[PDB]
Amino acid sequence: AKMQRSIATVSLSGTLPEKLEAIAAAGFDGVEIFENDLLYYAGSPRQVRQMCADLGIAITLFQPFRDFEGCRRDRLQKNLDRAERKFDLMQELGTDLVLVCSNVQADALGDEQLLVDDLRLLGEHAGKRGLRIGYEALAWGRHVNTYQQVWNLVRQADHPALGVILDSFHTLSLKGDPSAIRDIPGDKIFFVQMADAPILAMDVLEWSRHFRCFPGQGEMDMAGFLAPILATGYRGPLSLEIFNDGFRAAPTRQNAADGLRSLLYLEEQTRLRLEQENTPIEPGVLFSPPPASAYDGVEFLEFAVDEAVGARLGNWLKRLGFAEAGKHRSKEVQLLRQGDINIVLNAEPYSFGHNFFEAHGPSLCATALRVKDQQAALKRATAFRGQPFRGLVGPNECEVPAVRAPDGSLLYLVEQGTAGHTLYDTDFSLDNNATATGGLRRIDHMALALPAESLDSWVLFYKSLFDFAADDEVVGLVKSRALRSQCGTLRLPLNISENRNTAIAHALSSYRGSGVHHIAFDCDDIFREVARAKLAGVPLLEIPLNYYDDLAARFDFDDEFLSELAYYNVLYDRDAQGGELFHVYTEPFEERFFFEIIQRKAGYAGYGAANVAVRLAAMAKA
Amino acid sequence: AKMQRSIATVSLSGTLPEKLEAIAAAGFDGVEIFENDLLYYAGSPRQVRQMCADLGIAITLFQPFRDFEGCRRDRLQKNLDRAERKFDLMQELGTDLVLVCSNVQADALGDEQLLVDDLRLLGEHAGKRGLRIGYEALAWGRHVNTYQQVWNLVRQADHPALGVILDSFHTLSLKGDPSAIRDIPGDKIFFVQMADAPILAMDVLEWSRHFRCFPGQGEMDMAGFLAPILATGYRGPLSLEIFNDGFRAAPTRQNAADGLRSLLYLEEQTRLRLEQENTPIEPGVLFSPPPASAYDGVEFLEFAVDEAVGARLGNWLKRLGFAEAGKHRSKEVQLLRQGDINIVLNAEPYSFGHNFFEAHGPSLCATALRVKDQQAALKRATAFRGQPFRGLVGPNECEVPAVRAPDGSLLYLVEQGTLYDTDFSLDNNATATGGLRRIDHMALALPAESLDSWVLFYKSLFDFAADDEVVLPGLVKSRALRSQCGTLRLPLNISENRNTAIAHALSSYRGSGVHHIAFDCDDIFREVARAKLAGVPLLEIPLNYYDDLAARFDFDDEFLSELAYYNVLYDRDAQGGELFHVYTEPFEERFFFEIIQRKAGYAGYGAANVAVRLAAMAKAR
Ligand SMILES: [Mg+2]
Ligand SMILES: [Mg+2]
Ligand SMILES: [Mg+2]
Ligand SMILES: [Mg+2]
Repeated sequence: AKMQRSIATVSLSGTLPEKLEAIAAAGFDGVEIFENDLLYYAGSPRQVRQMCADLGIAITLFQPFRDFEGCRRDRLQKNLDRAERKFDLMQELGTDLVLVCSNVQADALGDEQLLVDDLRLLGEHAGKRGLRIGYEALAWGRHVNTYQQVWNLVRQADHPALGVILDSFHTLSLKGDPSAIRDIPGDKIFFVQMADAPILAMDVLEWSRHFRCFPGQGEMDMAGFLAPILATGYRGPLSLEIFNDGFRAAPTRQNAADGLRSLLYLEEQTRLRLEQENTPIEPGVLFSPPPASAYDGVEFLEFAVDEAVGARLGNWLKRLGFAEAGKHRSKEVQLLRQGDINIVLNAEPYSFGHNFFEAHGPSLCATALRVKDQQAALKRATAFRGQPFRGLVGPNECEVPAVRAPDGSLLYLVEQGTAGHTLYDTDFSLDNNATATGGLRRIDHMALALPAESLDSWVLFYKSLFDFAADDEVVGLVKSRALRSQCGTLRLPLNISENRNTAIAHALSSYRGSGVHHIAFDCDDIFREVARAKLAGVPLLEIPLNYYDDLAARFDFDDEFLSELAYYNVLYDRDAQGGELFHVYTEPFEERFFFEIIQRKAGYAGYGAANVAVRLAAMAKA
Repeated sequence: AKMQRSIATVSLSGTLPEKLEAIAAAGFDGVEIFENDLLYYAGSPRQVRQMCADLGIAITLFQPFRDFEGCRRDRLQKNLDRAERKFDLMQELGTDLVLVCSNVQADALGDEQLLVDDLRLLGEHAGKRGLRIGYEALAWGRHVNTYQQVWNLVRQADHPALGVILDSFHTLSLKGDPSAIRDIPGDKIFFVQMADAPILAMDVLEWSRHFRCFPGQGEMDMAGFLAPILATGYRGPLSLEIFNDGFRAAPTRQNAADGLRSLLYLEEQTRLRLEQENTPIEPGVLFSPPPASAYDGVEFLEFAVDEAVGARLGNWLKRLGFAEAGKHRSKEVQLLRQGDINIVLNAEPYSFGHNFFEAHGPSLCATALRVKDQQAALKRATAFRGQPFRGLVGPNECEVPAVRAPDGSLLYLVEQGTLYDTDFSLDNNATATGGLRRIDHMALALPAESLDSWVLFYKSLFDFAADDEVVLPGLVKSRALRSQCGTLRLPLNISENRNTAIAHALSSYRGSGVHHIAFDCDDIFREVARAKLAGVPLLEIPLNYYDDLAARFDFDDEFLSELAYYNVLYDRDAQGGELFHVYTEPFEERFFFEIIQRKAGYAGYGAANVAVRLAAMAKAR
């Protein structure tokens, strides 16, 4: 049996009924009622209980209860009166567990034995009424700020109605070691809150307030936190606590769906962690979906265009060395080919592509991925509740299965590969006299520009459905995020698109939304490709002289070599282990995506992010 | 009764069932089914019909149908077969109207009589099936891009199953005159789509694709477009068409609620426009909520703090001239006063204020408004489906009614009369040490994706008006709202998203909330002198700012050297009106304060000085 999956209402926006319906619709079993949400709900606490019963979700926790233990003695009775009022509220809600977070007042008492007495006294009051106290350490607690101190006090208090509540952010934000959790009896842990976050050198209170996200969307080791918990035997609720609102307008349903998806992904990654530490868990507890299929890069890119822009984009691609490999037999679809790169120009009207073109302009409407096990990829995407389309169904006009990406675009699952004959020999009339005119060989990486508010959802989408991994770089902007398939054949850097309201505020007139940021092709000889591309009319960028003067003062290489780089407008980067990067950029194709040609030498593995400022300055002069 | 209120599914994000449920829950009567939404919906068209029947909403339109009239002749039959396939779909959906938008193909023919014949033939095919064709001009149509051309072709075709569809964006983006709609027979208009937008000097196709918003959230004259429509007698569906988007966000149910709210507000403004043009409408058609109460500025500001931060904030306000007017009788709440400015520092734990402090830090958790008619404000806010709280109910710990702001902060509706004579223990001896006389304006820093919702919130519930400023630089247009008589003024800024603080290496990210609070005075030079001696951290402005003012404006005196010596910032309108204002440093990395002097009727905010303020604040770090 799976654990009771819950989520705190503070993790969503909207009215309390809207949150509860979204939580149930996403497949959660339980919900933490955040007290402030009750305060704004016009109905009664018992009406909340009725809503949860009607929706089939349990109220697994009421929270929070602040600053109890160690407050001044002449207010102790007043704090107990407040506890009794919360007890009254919980019995109308139909829940039996309340979270008590450690005291934050500056004048709070810190004597260990006094805290033991206060916590046991609260446990006695809760136990008398048939309720339970879960004690949580805030990372900024005045006297108690770690789970170790919580267990120390809970153990000494020794009351069955008083237990430990664990919060992954409060422990991992202080770089706490979760290993000692295994020494806590499983039945003394009452509740587990999972919360991920980026690692920031920030005040932990503000860090917790604004940057909590779902497991897998940050850079904390979630599985390494849950693994010691499950080793204790604990099988209680597994929950999520993010602090959103009241700013501003967070999609309730998609946030709830992402939350459940993140718990499914957390369970699998936690299960794998236990298997690798030779302490596996009994089957049937942790989500165990099909492993992701292996990948062999991109099968083809599908662009949504009309006949005018599609011909213009096709011209760009022959100047970049692509051959016209042939036209679709019945549709207005052109195939272009170079090396292992296949690009499909879809100009067929009244179709999935045509809608995408009208909705976004010239854009990438689909990507076919080379997968070794097509059915494994499809079943895993379905297990993580992506939307599949069997072939020739809905927007999927291919015969292989497709997975819907968070926007409208599709991901085709193409299994190699026949030989007589492929996917192209069947639907296209291939000109067996094409041959490309350049030496671009494969798609090395492809960057997306995404809205800031949707990027974490895309990150979780690729991490869970396709088992991608983080691939970030620290270099103004220091950090640029990217994802990567396990074996590196697929690489997906992710940039932040400009909002519409800033395009209005700065009175622009050139605003294109989100979509492909750029597509990068590799080659053997950067100079041979630049020469052919520049002469064929590709609008490659002009790099100022001061850039190459700077390379002279820093790298110290052959003088005859650097003057060639300056003449060929080639940009340069070098790692610490002698690997080198040679890459050039084109201007944006009609104010959207641009192209990149790279040469990787002696194991260079980065993206040349050090040259982004130089690229932006070059594109600026237009 | 009311017209049939609809919204196109393309205006929302989510699955088709989620969209339809949100549309029904928001109170719409109908929905336009965008065909692409059907393509991604795993169920059948009749299941869509069943969902809408279960939810109590009608399918008022199917759309779109592209590039029919004037295409080359060997695709006419193929285009009719495509129309017949759509006819099959609409009958399974249970709708009888399809939108046909004007041709955009480059090789489309524009011969007038041939277009009439094509549209007449399509109308005959629709008429045979008992269905209707609604012809819409796209602003970028190859041959037909105006409603005038549409009506000309529809009139000549002269078929009862072929009518006109009007789209406010397609007309107003071309600056078209909507009055000639009054001459169109009401029964020949089949559908009306309302869409607002900012006026931007850009390609209309991309302008329509990315910047459509709900009526009142943009800059177009929505009521001036609907008024001629209703003059024809048209009482058909009134709908919304904005284009969202693909790339996530957009809360489906809040967007649907905002959409309905925008139609209600549009109906009231259109009613008033027709009443002002001596062409009133029969009662019961257009939304008629209580008119907004008149305002008399801010009664008090309520800040959410703890005792440590609250004392430091009290010190800031004391140095700015505020007197400690007294403490609450039972709670940890301090009252501070200067002129007609009341500031409440709420440090009471285990309360609405305490929850707000833990969620946001030091922040403004509520604003009390001076309203002449308290019940009129409350009934209007409820009529536009805001969330009211009676006193001592929920988060409202005052005894006057409160309206919930989108972020959870409260707006108290205070009728003039004693408010602090009941819960505070007033120090009769207070007396301020300023100076400052009233709150002139309050800027909010809001998320980019939530600002349009806030604009509609204040425009509709409280009848605020647009009050924007256009400067010349980066920043060009600064958004602001304003009460009808100007006693309440609300500039709106865009706060930084958290993922940009992540993308850099930031360590102080503080999010949304109050941007700054501005107090006015008589004598800017006196206040600056008084404030500097009391310790207010006023900004020092570099000389190059005043060298620039020398080249921009001509000065009497002596005078510009005096502005520089007191670090006063300056602006001048075209009517001799002048602004004198200074800024403090931010209070603990959030809001800052502003002292202003308005002289010859200056009405702006001094937006020309934003770059100078930001540069000065950055140097101070
Ligand atoms: Mg917690
Ligand atoms: Mg790149
Ligand atoms: Mg339209
Ligand atoms: Mg101001």
